[PDB]
Amino acid sequence: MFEQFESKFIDCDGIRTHYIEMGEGDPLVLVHGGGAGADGRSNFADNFPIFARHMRVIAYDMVGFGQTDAPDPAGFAYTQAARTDHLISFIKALGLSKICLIGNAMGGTTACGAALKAPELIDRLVLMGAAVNISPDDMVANRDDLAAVMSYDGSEEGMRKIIAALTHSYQPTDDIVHYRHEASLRPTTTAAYKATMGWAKQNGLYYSPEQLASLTMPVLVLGGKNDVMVPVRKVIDQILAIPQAIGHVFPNCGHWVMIEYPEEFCTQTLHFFGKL
Amino acid sequence: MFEQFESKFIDCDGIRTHYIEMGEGDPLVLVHGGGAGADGRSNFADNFPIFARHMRVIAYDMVGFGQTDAPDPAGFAYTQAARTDHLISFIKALGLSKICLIGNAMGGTTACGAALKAPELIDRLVLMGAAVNISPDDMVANRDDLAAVMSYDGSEEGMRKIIAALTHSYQPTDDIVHYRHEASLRPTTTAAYKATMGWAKQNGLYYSPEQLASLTMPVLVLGGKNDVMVPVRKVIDQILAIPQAIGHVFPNCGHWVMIEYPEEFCTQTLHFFGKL
Ligand SMILES: O=C(O)C(=O)/C=C/[C@@H](F)C(=O)c1ccccc1F
Ligand SMILES: O=C(O)C(=O)/C=C/[C@@H](F)C(=O)c1ccccc1F
Ligand code: NA
Ligand code: NA
Repeated sequence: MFEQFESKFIDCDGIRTHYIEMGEGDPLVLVHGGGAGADGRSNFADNFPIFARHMRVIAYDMVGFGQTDAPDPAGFAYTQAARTDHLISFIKALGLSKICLIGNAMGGTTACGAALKAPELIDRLVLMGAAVNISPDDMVANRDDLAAVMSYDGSEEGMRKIIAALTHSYQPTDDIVHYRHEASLRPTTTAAYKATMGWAKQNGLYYSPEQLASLTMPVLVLGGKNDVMVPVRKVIDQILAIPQAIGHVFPNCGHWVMIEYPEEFCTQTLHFFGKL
Repeated sequence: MFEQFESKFIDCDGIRTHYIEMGEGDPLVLVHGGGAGADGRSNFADNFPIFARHMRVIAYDMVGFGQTDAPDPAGFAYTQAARTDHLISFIKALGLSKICLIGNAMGGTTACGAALKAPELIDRLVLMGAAVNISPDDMVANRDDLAAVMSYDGSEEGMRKIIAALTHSYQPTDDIVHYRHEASLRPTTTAAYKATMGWAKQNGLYYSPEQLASLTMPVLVLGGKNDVMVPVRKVIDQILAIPQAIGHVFPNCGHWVMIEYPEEFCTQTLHFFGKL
């Protein structure tokens, strides 16, 4: 699946990193979520052609996901810092500067991490249902709704349950479910995933109010009102914690704004990027 | 001032009502705020030409304001119900149906009132810094920041203070200040204004969470993050209280989104109206 895009690979400080790209013009990097079996292609396949009409759009796979290396967790710590450094390494490896950057959930954590740590690489930032203020205590309190993703049972029904959790009223195709299930079944990513999620569960996915206020570039914060992974009040706290942030909230919409309301997602981000 | 627009007048159940209009196509009615000297022309003069390119745009003056009748408060109660009924009467008098409707502050109260009471007239509703959940207690607690408007001293500096309160970083022209000061000085509107504001102060500008959830048509809720009259957390409560509502929050922006970020205000509303 997704063979309409040419898989490319590049070395990021020894992590061999998969990505796709389309279009031309200024760079836009998209960072996928951390649910089981997720990657750039599957997260952003519908948005890619819209974005490609205006920008050079790039989706990569995070360390531990997709077709990027998933180093053995016997010797590799799957921490948020590892993701953030991977993203930074990716951006430099492609020779990119002043990028537009969108991150979904754990991808939002990672996009926000890079914006904080390597601001000189990023002109504009979009956080979409970004896990940037989910503390360990929040992981405990929201445990029931987070279970589908964070303690994924490895099965096919489990993958349908993940997708029904991430969305308000979306029926995925049998093909998307199969694609993600198959991806999730591979031993190396099953292992990297348990490490990723075990860390997240005890350290949360979190920056402090002061860190969030320290962002130096324009920010757009997006959220589905019905999101159960990063609830709307957490997205609202992000809008208020980041002084320069624009906030947009989508009704009748779960975590996956970009799949549930693809056209609306691209219009708002493209508008914010100065392209419409 | 504002003579680029032809003043028109129409009778609304015995209240002679001033309005302007421009463009053609589907109707869009704009409802101004309730600050001293405000009216349709002065509130929406910059937005009018943008909107006119796509719709038939109409701004009227609320009972007690502008060049609409300001019936003697010895015999007229300046209640929110009176405003809401005036708006409904206006919409029917022009022979309009399925309108788009935008209300600012007390105009938001009035737009929301009409949407609740005469939903069959209104297809889409925009609340911009709308006073739709400001209780009497809220009037007391936010009294210091509300003083410029609600206990306006009648002077010219007072009018500059009103405008500096409504905005984050806006210098109005001497002409706009003069226009509003002059308007505010007339005895009949000075009197209607004190009645309007005295009522508001003790009854608030308020619908209940259940009333807000009862809206039957699409809603877009807008707010400036720095608004001091209807603070952003009150606008956020509106987004959450109204299930179908889209929320948009503007950074570096006071109460007057439509004057501070005119192009951005029209793009978001026009997009929501299905015109872009
Ligand atoms: O799997 C996806 O495509 C996706 O976007 C899921 C997001 C998500 F579940 C993830 O990033 C996450 C992990 C732990 C806690 C909260 C999350 F929101
Ligand atoms: O005067 C204006 O142009 C305007 O938009 C002001 C809004 C406003 F002050 C008003 O509607 C109001 C009255 C009482 C309490 C809060 C308000 F927000
Ligand atoms: Na669901
Ligand atoms: Na100000």
